[PDB]
Amino acid sequence: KVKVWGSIKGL
Amino acid sequence: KVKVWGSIKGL
Amino acid sequence: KVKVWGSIKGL
Amino acid sequence: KVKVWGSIKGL
Amino acid sequence: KVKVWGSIKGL
Amino acid sequence: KVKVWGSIKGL
Amino acid sequence: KVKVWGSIKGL
Amino acid sequence: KVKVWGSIKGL
Repeated sequence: KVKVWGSIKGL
Repeated sequence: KVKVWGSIKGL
Repeated sequence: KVKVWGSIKGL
Repeated sequence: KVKVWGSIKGL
Repeated sequence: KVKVWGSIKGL
Repeated sequence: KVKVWGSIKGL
Repeated sequence: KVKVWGSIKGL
Repeated sequence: KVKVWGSIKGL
């Protein structure tokens, strides 16, 4: 399992 | 703010 | 599947 | 207010 | 695909 | 009223 | 691509 | 910033 998390820079 | 989440399919 | 959700800051 | 939603293609 | 929808505040 | 819509390139 | 369109309210 | 982490299933 490869998880992804975050927020898009500049938005 | 634009959040991003989940998992990479196939991994 | 990597979902995305939010709003554009400043708009 | 500008909504952002969806998923990252390929993930 | 990451969609965007709204209006510019104040305008 | 000033609408904003579309999709973020590369996503 | 994120498009923007309308008119400034009150003007 | 959108972080990615985990391990590949089956390996």
